[PDB]
Amino acid sequence: MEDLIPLVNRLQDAFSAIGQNADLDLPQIAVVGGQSAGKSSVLENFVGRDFLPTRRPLVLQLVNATTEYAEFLHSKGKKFTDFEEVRLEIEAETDRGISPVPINLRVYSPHVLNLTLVDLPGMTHVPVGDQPPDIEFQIRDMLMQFVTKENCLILAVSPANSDLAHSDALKVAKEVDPQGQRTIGVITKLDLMDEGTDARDVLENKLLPLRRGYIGVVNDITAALAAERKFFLSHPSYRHLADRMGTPYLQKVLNQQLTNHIRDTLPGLRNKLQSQLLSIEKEVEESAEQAQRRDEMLRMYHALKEALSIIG
Amino acid sequence: AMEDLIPLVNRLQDAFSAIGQNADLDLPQIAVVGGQSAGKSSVLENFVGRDFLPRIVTRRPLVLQLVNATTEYAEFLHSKGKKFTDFEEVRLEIEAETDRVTKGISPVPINLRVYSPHVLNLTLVDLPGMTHVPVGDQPPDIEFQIRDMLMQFVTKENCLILAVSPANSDLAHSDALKVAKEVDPQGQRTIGVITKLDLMDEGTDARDVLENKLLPLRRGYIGVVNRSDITAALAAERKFFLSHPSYRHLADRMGTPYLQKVLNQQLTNHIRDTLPGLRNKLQSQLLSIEKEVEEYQAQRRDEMLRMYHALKEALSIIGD
Ligand SMILES: [Cl-]
Ligand SMILES: [Cl-]
Ligand SMILES: [Zn+2]
Ligand SMILES: [Zn+2]
Ligand SMILES: [Zn+2]
Ligand SMILES: [Zn+2]
Repeated sequence: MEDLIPLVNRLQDAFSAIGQNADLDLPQIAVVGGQSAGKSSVLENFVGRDFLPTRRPLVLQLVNATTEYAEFLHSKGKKFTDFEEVRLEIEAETDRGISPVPINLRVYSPHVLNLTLVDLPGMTHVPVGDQPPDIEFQIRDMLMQFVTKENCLILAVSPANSDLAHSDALKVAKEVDPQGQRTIGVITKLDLMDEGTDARDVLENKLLPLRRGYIGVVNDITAALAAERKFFLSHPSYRHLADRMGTPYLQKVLNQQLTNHIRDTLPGLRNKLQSQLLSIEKEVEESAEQAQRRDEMLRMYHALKEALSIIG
Repeated sequence: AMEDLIPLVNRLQDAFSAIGQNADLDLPQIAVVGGQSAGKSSVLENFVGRDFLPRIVTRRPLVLQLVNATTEYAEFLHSKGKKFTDFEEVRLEIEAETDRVTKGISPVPINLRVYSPHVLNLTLVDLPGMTHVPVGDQPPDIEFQIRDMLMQFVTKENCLILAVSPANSDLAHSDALKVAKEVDPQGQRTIGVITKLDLMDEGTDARDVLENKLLPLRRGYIGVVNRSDITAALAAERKFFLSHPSYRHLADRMGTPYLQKVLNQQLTNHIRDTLPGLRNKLQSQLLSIEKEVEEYQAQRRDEMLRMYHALKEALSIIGD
């Protein structure tokens, strides 16, 4: 089943066309991190190009393919070769506070595996620029709409070179998933720890256990990936773990865990979407509010019908 | 701004430490506050030029009384006469004296005179590193025990707060600044130390913090680096600040020699300003405890008499 991740990408597109994602409990990986956790670099190392500026969710659909381009759902036909204009388009579509309405970005490339990640805004604490006083709360509350849903896997990104108790990602993950059953740990910045310290206890799954494990990473992609591989092979604390460390390994294990997760939950999703259809089918058998309520219901009907056709 | 003011307060600290007291007397002093991974120990050890702290390093306050001298040695108040030349035995004695009282936290100070050519005339009250999860055989409420004990010091108006934060994490995560913001929301008695400037991400810097723009403090922020042989470490730090393009213009108000100088100056000035106010408060405390003591559990009565005598001793040290 090379088609399972693509199948769910089509489900994501169907619901993103009507500005929906979080409420439908789709099987997906949400990427969670504090603003200084190194989340952006993890995603850019998967793509192998710099493309991030965020105030909305980015449904980043990496597709294995012979040809290399990017495609936004909201401008359906336009093929993107320049990832500098991909960055500009993310900013542009965002300006179209915080919103849970997803931006869907499909990247085709032979350097990527079949993998989809829902990147959520970095957690912050102090307002900067024209952000409101409660920006911390707005971001955290929007994150919660995604990560409270049972089919959401949490990619919890934490820096190695700070106390793990300070991790914004793990504070969120502990709240919604206290048993650590759907949280995958990413440990960044292992090259920027203090002299005579290491994160071996975390990376060996001993300090704060997660069922799905911890993967270490370090941030011209070919040179960057080469330097990462060389770091893990050279470092005496991480020599023995080296073949389950780094961004290629991380990308591989997420492909495997997402594929298996979609396999487990997609039949349950069909049932839940069917119950939603039966409920909304009863509802269908005028102010600006009342018209807007009718239009939203019809858009939802269309997305559900499109989605059920994808599942088959 | 007299050179005898820090020594005067050292005598006050010794008088009250002899009866197991410090925090409740509101002495003019610098409390050193930091999260367990903020680099607080390295800041103090780079002043001294020797490794001597545990490696919540400590479970009691350390009244570190630094004295400029030709030789390197230490003297504990509790162990009168005994000179410590081995700083490895200094680390052991801190731990040993801690276990003599305490596996939780106590506010009862350990007074340590450190003689070294690497130090200026300076006293610092080092408080336990803040932690969030108990490790080893530390009790379940260790986070609360540390934070509550810290508060007994830093809520007092004459306490200057030396807030140690790492540069290579979000400044909003600083345990030190969270504490300082609570007790000193206007930032009038908080001195910022920014550590680990050499371990930040590529293409980032802490210039906005170090220029006092991001989270303003009246008394300023000082950047340091531990690239550790103290002479070689200090040389490498000086070279870092001079070389780095974000910090070139600030270089002469950065680093450990500068930090040590500015703390000497700020403490001396602070002792001068508050000493008349301290006399009045200690006099009121004496008059109050004299009414309690006027008929001169037994151990509870002993503590009241000890405090009475310490106040008289302290007022005599301050004079007129
Ligand atoms: Cl974080
Ligand atoms: Cl901290
Ligand atoms: Zn944060
Ligand atoms: Zn339709
Ligand atoms: Zn902390
Ligand atoms: Zn009374």
